[PDB]
Amino acid sequence: SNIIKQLEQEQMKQDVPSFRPGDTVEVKVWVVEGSKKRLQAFEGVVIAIRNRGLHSAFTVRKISNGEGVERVFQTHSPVVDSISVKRRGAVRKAKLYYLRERTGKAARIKERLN
RNA sequence: GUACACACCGCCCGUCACACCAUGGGAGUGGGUUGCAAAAGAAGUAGGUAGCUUAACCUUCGGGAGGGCGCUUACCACUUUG
Ligand SMILES: [K+]
Ligand SMILES: [K+]
Ligand SMILES: [K+]
Ligand SMILES: [K+]
Ligand SMILES: [Mg+2]
Ligand SMILES: [Mg+2]
Ligand SMILES: [Mg+2]
Ligand SMILES: [Mg+2]
Repeated sequence: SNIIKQLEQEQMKQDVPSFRPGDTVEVKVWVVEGSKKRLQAFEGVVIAIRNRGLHSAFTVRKISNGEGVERVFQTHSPVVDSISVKRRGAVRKAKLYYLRERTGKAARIKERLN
């Protein structure tokens, strides 16, 4: 497994911040429109994390312009320019799929004080 | 006696056929308004308060009081369902 380990290690990002399910994060991703390249933000609740080395991913949910949207980011992709935690959430579960059935007041997540 | 008056060779009724018009019913179906039973909860105001932060007052100079932010509850507009 050392050959593939070396291949994966040379590609991993070194500056991924720590975040947990239930946190609010802002993800800045590259967008190409013609010749221009710019950063677009996507901010929402982390509802799932897949810890898998170079194949790590995380899922962010938001309500956007009257519509719920989920994005599954590949953590080490160069498309993802940056990740930052905006608010720390207090949940028990690793996977918050129950939030898909909730809106407004029913979907609130308590802040994690630490 | 009369409903006749170009005066019984008068007057006149209804179905049927034709034309037009408005209207009742009608499998139902589309709008408007509205009742009831719920869902919902922006902003504001009021109550509470883990957490964060404080120009005037009081300090035994460490702080205290009080305030603010944030969070939370109540009321409620949009909106949704039957
Ligand atoms: K007479
Ligand atoms: K006739
Ligand atoms: K008719
Ligand atoms: K307050
Ligand atoms: Mg005759
Ligand atoms: Mg009719
Ligand atoms: Mg209510
Ligand atoms: Mg409110």
